[PDB]
Amino acid sequence: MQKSKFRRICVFCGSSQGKKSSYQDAAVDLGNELVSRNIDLVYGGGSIGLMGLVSQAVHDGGRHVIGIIPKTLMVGEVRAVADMHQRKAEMAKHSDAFIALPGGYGTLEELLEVITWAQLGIHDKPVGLLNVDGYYNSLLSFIDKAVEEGFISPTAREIIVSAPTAKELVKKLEE
Amino acid sequence: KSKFRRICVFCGSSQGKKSSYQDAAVDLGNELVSRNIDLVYGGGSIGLMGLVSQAVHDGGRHVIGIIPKGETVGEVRAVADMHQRKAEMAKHSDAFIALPGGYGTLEELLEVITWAQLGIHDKPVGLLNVDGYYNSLLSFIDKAVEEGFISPTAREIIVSAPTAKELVKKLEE
Ligand SMILES: [Mg+2]
Repeated sequence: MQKSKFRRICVFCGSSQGKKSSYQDAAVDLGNELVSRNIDLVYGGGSIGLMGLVSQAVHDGGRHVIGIIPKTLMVGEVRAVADMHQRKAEMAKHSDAFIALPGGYGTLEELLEVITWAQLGIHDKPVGLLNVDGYYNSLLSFIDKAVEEGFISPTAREIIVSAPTAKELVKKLEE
Repeated sequence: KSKFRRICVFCGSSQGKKSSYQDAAVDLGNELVSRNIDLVYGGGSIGLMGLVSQAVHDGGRHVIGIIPKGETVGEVRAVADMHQRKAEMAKHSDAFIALPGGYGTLEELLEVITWAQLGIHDKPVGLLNVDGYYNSLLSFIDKAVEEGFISPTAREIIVSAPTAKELVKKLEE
């Protein structure tokens, strides 16, 4: 009955699978959730870890997947671009919102960049965390500390949309 | 003598609510000066960024502020966008320190960490963890390690200490 306001969502996520099967479930559920909403996927190009799970899910479901990789390291369209900065820029340019699954330093750096850009008014695209089994709880508490100490405004804290499942998170992103 | 010619300091463009964070910014500024280290920073004169760069300049060391596109002390470098800015800050620096800050400080810190993890540089990366300000962030990285997303080896990229003196001491390594 309602049309999603997103054509494409950019998903940042671990190149590792993680220790808990809940992580892998969440990556598949996110893929299936995008498919159910007629949203295509933009991602950083893995076939391994959670990156491989969300992309394969979206592909299997019949939607299009765009993976964007630096031209050095070599389902769906593969785009190889000059460098890591051009990769992030292209991922951002072609997406209408951003979702982070659990992941390591790389996922976190990508997520913090798009949040900062929203804070600076560079873009207005929704940014959400798929907070499976409280993976991001200490990150969220760190942001609370930053709000309490006056380094982040209560409004800028609200840039991060968070939910424990894909269905809930995508609902919150539509707004 | 320091092994570092320049340290890049990431820090809040806000001054924060606690006097301890502002005194840490000054103390770090004075630490760099005392060890003959020059400063690279994100530019401007506001927040902790203003406090560290003023202390370094006033102490007679060189300051380079790298900005995209208040006033910047020392040498000002204006670059095309925020990607070039972070690239330039990393290229021209020998170690990195994050004071307390918000999203911008975190964004910059995490990219430096990722680049070290990817083998792009091996410059020391330090957190000036004033009054446990970064405790929750460190708990998150530990969770990431426990759940298999960051190796115990890559967790060691992050050096932490509660004061400027102790931190620069650990970075010298
Ligand atoms: Mg090293």
